Amino acid sequence: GSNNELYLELMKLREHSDQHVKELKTSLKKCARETADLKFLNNQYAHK
Amino acid sequence: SNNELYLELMKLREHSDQHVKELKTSLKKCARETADLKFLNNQYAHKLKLLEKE
Repeated sequence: GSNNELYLELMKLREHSDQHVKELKTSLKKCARETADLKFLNNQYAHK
Repeated sequence: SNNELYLELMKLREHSDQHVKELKTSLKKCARETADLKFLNNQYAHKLKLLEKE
């Protein structure tokens, strides 16, 4: 399956890059949530 | 044909890599904002507990 091997390799490279996007997206969501929690406390602190 | 499928997978990979570089930029920017807020909150928390005394 020489044609199959080429398909699997291209699929491998395709998914690896997609998983990297998925990883970075999750990390960005997490950081954005941490920013939200800190800014929430920041607003209650400043309003004193 | 499979060649169209192959070219599709290649195009998907290149778009994802371009998307990766953009995400690394945003993540790096967010990390600084989080660090600034965390540093600012520690000052506010101290200043607030400083006023509670007296």
